[PDB]
Amino acid sequence: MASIEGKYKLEKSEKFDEFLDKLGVGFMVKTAAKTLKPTFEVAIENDQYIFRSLSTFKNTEAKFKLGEEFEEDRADGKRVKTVIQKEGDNKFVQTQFGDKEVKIIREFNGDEVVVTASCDGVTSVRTYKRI
Repeated sequence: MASIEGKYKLEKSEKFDEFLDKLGVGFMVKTAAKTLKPTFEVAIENDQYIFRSLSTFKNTEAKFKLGEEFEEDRADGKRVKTVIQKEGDNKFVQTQFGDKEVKIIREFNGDEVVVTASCDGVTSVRTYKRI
């Protein structure tokens, strides 16, 4: 809980059109990548993690434990695996069934977050602007 909470928006837009093939979205996030429409909020409460998604062609909040693993309907209307685990107290790693098994990594530098997506053979990199 080292102030790892906050609201953060897309601020790079590089290999998104390839990564979004695994995320499950289409043109609606490809056009959101020309701006900062896709955003997330991380709210680390002293019981559970609240993983607010404002990307995925659907803004919505999700609330779960650390290192949990389930498969339920979320985003635009897609049921895929979801497991979110904070590495140490600063890196965050998450896996979803997406199209087969994508792995996203997010590391809290302090003013921004480095994203590292990687699937079967599809890798992405975006810096998220935190505010």
